[PDB]
Amino acid sequence: RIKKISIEGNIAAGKSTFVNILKQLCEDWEVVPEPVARWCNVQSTNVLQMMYEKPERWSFTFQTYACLSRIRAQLASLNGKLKDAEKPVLFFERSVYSDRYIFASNLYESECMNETEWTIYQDWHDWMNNQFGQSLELDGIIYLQATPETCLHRIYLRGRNEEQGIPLEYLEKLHYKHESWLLHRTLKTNFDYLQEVPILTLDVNEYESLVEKVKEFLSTL
Amino acid sequence: RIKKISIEGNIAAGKSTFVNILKWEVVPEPVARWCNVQSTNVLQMMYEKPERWSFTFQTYACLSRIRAQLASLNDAEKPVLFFERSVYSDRYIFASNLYESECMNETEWTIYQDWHDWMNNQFGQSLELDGIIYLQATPETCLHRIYLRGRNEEQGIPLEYLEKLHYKHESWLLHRTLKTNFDYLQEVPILTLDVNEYESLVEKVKEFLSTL
Ligand SMILES: Nc1ccn([C@H]2C[C@H](O)[C@@H](CO)O2)c(=O)n1
Ligand SMILES: Nc1ccn([C@H]2C[C@H](O)[C@@H](CO)O2)c(=O)n1
Ligand SMILES: [Ca+2]
Repeated sequence: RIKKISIEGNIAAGKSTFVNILKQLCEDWEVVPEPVARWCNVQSTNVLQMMYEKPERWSFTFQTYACLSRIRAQLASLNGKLKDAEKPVLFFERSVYSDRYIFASNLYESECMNETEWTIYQDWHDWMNNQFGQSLELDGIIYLQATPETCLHRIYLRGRNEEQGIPLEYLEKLHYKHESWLLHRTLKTNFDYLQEVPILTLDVNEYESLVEKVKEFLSTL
Repeated sequence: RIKKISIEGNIAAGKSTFVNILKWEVVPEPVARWCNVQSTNVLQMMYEKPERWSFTFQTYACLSRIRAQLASLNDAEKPVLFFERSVYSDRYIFASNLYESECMNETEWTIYQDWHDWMNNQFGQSLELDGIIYLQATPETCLHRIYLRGRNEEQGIPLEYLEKLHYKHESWLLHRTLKTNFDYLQEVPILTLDVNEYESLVEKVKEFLSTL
């Protein structure tokens, strides 16, 4: 009944800035940003910061928390307003896929998670979506493509204290998973429907010609 | 439509030996999957370095428990299902104690509870207990039964540990002074049996299930 699109992209690619521009267009368009605020406020502690400072200790914990929260937030917004509008479209800021096959996954491929952790993570992640996740099936994906050099430079522009330590080699590994997943679509997941899902890739390396393609996309959905 | 009872007790109190005599179906603790996570023992990992894997182990432990019990009761005349420990003992006894022992920081403990609460706010209402059987035993006895069972990981557990777990048990099942976030439990019947020392227990049990 409700068209669900996911906005994907590397760190600082411009996910949010795009999300916001979208909101101001159709009153039937709502958006669900990442609970990033909670991640940074867990009883006066920053679990996001805790992971960047000692990844091989809090990666598991942070990725568990991050996905759990995301499912809650999104499950919440699809049972809210817009649940009456003629053309109900909901934009998600990143999904439970990017969370597992990009960020989490990369952490494991960097020894920042042992076999025990990674095993548990996937076991957990699979179950979570096998229940209250089918309602979160995506109908499309918007890919915000940008060079890892641009993301690195945009990290300073946003000036988030925790992210200021991120090396290029890191954004480079995340950037590859992105390409390999939504560009060449060679990356495979356990959720087969995604193979049939439409991907709109936009070059955001450099403000209305994007709105253009977007509409043509949502219509062909 | 199905009576759900939970068998509670300290480590090595005799939970399983009692569960078997009872067998009415039973849902054993997922101890198996706990010791086998891709050729690794996450249970062993916790006892060896508690302040590093307590969180991870407790998250996994409860998740698995909910799964096992959920598919369990998912059709006879007198349907009774016995649970080997519950999601309560998991959070208000074991996990809880680990946090009261610095084996979990504020970050972990906060996340745990947040998670635990959500988990049962969904597919947990079907797991509401109708009663609880308390297997009471002295910490000294549990310690001695640890050797009798001879589980490699548990052989390092000191008395002070068992004693703590023991008090959380008494506080929660005998004294009824440990409040939780699941109020119905305050109305739930508790059958306490002294298992410190094999058919007189079956006796009380039946009288219990009838008064349910
Ligand atoms: N699954 C996720 C989601 C987000 N982040 C991080 C990257 C950014 O620093 C911040 C913003 O999304 O969160 C992460 O490591 N893993
Ligand atoms: N939430 C739980 C449940 C059980 N155990 C331990 C105690 C025993 O050593 C073994 C069997 O229950 O697992 C634990 O540490 N935490
Ligand atoms: Ca703060």
